[PDB]
Amino acid sequence: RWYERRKRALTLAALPRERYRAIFEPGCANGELSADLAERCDMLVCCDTSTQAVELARQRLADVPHARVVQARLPHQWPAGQFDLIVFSELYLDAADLHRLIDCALAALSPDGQLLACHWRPLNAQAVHAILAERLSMHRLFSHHEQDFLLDLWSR
Repeated sequence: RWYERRKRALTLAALPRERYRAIFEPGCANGELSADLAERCDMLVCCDTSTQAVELARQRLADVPHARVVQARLPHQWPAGQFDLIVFSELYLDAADLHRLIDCALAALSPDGQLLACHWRPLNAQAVHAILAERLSMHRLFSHHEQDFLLDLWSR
């Protein structure tokens, strides 16, 4: 598990700011990252379609009273809120779907919001990050692309 452990150590260290008001992830499946983000913000929220991931996140995130877990039928159906950090980690299914997430991301970002993107690579992870690069029109502050995974931070 060394590799997975390093990808997380690297992900959390990639963040410029020590703490964040509101963090949000369009996914609850990445359970240990969520744990670790929790200790870096005043408010964590994760939203997922799958009811299994939601139920799990609900447990993993019990002794963490400032986290909140939401379920939605559609991936472009986000909760209310304005977030200064949005995190993208689980490879959706083609360019249009991804554009819609970025759209929701753009609406919800605080005037100084950052966006963190991190994917293993088995549309692939390389196109995911290229599409991000091209659509967000934000400064790329951090960037590490290796054979196993890609990692990027955008800011304003």
